[PDB]
Amino acid sequence: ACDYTCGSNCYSSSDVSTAQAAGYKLHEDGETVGSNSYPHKYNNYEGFDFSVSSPYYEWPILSSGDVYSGGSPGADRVVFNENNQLAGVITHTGASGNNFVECT
Ligand SMILES: Nc1nc2c(ncn2[C@@H]2O[C@H](CO)[C@@H](OP(=O)(O)O)[C@H]2O)c(=O)[nH]1
Ligand SMILES: Nc1nc2c(ncn2[C@@H]2O[C@H](CO)[C@@H](O)[C@H]2O)c(=O)[nH]1
Ligand SMILES: [Ca+2]
Repeated sequence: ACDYTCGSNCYSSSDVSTAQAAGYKLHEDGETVGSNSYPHKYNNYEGFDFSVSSPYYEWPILSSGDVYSGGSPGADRVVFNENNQLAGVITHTGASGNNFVECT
């Protein structure tokens, strides 16, 4: 079973942990990857009911299981805060335009 289902993409907790760890190390180093400069702040315009505090950062999680290294980030993302706490997993799939919905 998938711990997070983003559209048709299935992710286990281990996939999330791995993506979050990569995103958080770049955040700590003040580095970014990709033309959209990830990880970057996630404003929570959608108003998700995250149980950890802000600020939040978004980092792509890939269905190939590879860690994001530039290029297309796809639709899914892990959202972590300053304390490296996971906020949630969200995706643009099933959301209009560039909005997000949560992974279930
Ligand atoms: N919808 C949405 N995008 C946000 C917010 N915080 C930052 N952004 C960024 O705004 C850009 C336009 O939505 C997104 O790029 P993305 O296409 O690469 O995810 C995303 O990174 C947010 O809270 N909601
Ligand atoms: N795959 C995919 N990408 C999306 C979607 N909505 C926006 N995108 C953006 O389109 C580009 C290619 O995935 C990236 O910037 C994505 O963030 C979506 O629904 N599916
Ligand atoms: Ca996997």
